[PDB]
Amino acid sequence: IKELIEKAKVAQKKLEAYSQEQVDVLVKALGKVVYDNAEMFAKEAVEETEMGVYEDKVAKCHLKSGAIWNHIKDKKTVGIIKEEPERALVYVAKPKGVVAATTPITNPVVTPMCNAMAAIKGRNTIIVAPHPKAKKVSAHTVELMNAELKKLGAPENIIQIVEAPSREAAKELMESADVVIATGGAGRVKAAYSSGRPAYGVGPGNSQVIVDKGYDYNKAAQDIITGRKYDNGIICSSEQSVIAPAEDYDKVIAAFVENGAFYVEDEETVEKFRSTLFKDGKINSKIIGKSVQIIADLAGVKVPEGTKVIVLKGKGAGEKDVLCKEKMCPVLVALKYDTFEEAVEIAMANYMYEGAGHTAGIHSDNDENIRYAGTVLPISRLVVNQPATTAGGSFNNGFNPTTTLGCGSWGRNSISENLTYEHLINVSRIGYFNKEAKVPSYEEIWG
Amino acid sequence: IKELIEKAKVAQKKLEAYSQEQVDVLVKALGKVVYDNAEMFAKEAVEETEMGVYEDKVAKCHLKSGAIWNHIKDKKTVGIIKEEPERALVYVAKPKGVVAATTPITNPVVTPMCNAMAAIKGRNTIIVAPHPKAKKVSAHTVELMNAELKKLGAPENIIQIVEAPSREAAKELMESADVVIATGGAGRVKAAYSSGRPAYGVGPGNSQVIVDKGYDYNKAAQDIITGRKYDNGIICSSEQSVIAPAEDYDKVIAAFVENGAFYVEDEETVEKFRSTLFKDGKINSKIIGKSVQIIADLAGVKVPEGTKVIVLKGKGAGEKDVLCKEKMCPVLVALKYDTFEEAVEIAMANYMYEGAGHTAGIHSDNDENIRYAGTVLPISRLVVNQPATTAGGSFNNGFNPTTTLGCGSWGRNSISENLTYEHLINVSRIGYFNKEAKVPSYEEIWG
Repeated sequence: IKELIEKAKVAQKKLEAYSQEQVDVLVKALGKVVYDNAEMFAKEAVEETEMGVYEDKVAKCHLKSGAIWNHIKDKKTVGIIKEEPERALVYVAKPKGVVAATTPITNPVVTPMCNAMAAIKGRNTIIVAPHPKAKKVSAHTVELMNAELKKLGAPENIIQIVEAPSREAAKELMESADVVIATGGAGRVKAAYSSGRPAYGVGPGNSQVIVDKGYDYNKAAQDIITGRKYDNGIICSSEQSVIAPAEDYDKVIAAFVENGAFYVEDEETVEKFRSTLFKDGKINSKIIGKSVQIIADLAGVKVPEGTKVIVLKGKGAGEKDVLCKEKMCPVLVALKYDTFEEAVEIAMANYMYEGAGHTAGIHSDNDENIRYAGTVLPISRLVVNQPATTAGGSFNNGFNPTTTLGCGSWGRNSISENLTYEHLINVSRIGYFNKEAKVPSYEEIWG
Repeated sequence: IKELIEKAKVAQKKLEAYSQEQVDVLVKALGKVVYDNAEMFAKEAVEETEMGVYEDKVAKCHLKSGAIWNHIKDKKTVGIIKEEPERALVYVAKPKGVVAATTPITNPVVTPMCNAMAAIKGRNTIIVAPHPKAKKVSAHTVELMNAELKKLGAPENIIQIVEAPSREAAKELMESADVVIATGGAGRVKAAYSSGRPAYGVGPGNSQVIVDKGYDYNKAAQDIITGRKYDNGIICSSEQSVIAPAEDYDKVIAAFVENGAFYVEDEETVEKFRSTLFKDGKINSKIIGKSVQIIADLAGVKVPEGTKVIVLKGKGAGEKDVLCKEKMCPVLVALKYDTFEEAVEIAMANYMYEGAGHTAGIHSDNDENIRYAGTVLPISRLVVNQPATTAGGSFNNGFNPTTTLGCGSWGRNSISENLTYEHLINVSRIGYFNKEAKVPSYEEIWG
């Protein structure tokens, strides 16, 4: 670990002499090699991690690589980046140093790519600590990235990976680095914020979805199903619930069935799924990232072939049903509401159960209802009229492309936004003297 | 501690219902009570902490309270605060929760005021843990602030203070709160970033000052002396060195003497001061925040009455002289340089010795030299043509008013900027669907 840190600081000092253009050449090639090898990385990730969908991981590598590069290709991250004469200020971008990045099992390819691109964009180095059950495919990602960096003449060891990620080695890695990124479970995030260094983490996901009255239920069903079933639902922003109005409940369910959902209303059968997804109040690890049919066979319930998601009628909001917790599988819980205010209250109770601070989804044409939900819900991202999995960035919304979605103070994170290059640089200020400025008097200040 | 945390959360939920106007009425009164009681607070702080200057602390309470309120009086921090239709984004400001603030001995009055104003501005509550040698005057500041809050009908216990700050109690306080502010020694800051919660801290100061060739050495001397002597030099941004050109060295020294400096060139006499300021490689606590005459008497060197600062010819740059470390007393170390590039290298070596990430000063008419020093020096603030103590805010510069000056990754802090209301709020995003947006093709992205 001490060797990795020193090799990283030697590389960071050489990388600090790079201009904006030389840094941008490295960052682009990092994302392009993930785009060009999307099919291989996806096949390896599905086999090693034993979760997800091959076709969705290919689209994940194609999307995440292009979306992140297209967003940061023109951003100024080296030296003087911004002038503000109205405040007599000049902004200077400076690297933070060595980045310690712990990557998850759900996104073992794009997360090392995303963190490395954002770190090197600001002239930083990075040491990747992969998830144990995904260390092979994450190392292969780092390998091919370093192969492209070598052909461009980059300083050696700007990206390194821990082949033997011992628990004490990760603790020492986060304490020795200058800034920490923790993308994974809450235990990994809490360790990042206990290392004595500035850290960036994530929180547990549990995307609550409200379908407002009068909205196109067919379009809402297509978006929710696309997000819930994506990569077998292991994305932290994936749809977890369907909070539908009681007066149009059967209409909303009919739209879900029309678009490939299997709806279950009987008390039993629903219990057959509930007892299979959750054992002792915690998610069953054997169904994490598994297909609909695997969950169906384990539950002992016949589910038609071609089904995309399973919708379960919930007993109640919050702790009245364990199905209201996060489900890393293509299963949704359905709940009824009378008023839109009660719909927000339902989503609020599920966030207090689990997932507060992350992402919500809403499908509505009432801008007053959309603004009211975003005002009171403890969330960092409200996704409107689109799949909730676009919270990490799409070419059709304004969220910054990323793989590390910070969840604010609710999720015990430093930021309540998507992780970008900007959180890995120190922005300094040159403050000139504004002799023309006037000092306000007592009346001007306290009047 | 558990009782304090729970009472703070109950108050925070009540304060969360406040509109922008109701919060602003509370924030303004918190600063006004420090302004209106400046003379009393300053007298108590000097007597209890046994450091600083009475008249300088009076001016500190007048400036800090008015400048902080004047900066945040019209800032939107509640609910929807910003529209950005070009990205189809709506920004929502939400509180972080309970703030745990540890306040220093150097600024025992303005720091509880500054942190409380920034926290309540964003509908947060705050628990103050004062420095043991300043707990009485810090508690009196909280008392009078709470007295003004009671008259305005504010919810009870939005500001609390620990009267018995145990070491384990301070640890539990930071771990239990939602966000931590640590303004003090590096030991307090390291504990803040070791609590498992998002933390905001400071780093050790050591403001290096470059006097550029051809500048008005008289004005440069007046500004540097003003900053070095303010509050007997306990401000973390106070001038620490005089990096002067060798070709005009005697001219610069004469300008300092003309404006009240006592310059010492005799190595034996410099050693009498050096052996008094530093004992075993560390600063002598008995001279921290003490006057020139107290330091002179302890050093056994006659210094004329009316002397404002002491200037000592240093043995060399960096570790070649302990006088290049942080000196919390009205004493400056003087160093020569040939080229401006060498002057920056000298300041660089002093920052690697101590103080990297904080503040620098420069007095120059050459904008290229100003921009070069800000581009390479490991600093968060470059103060140009004004006393370096204006780094924490001034009506003639663009630095945000504060008492907590973050030092970035160098000082092991989360931000390289002054602490404001904005670092204590979660900024969420409502992301609408931009159906009219175009998806770039492979050529558009990687071309």
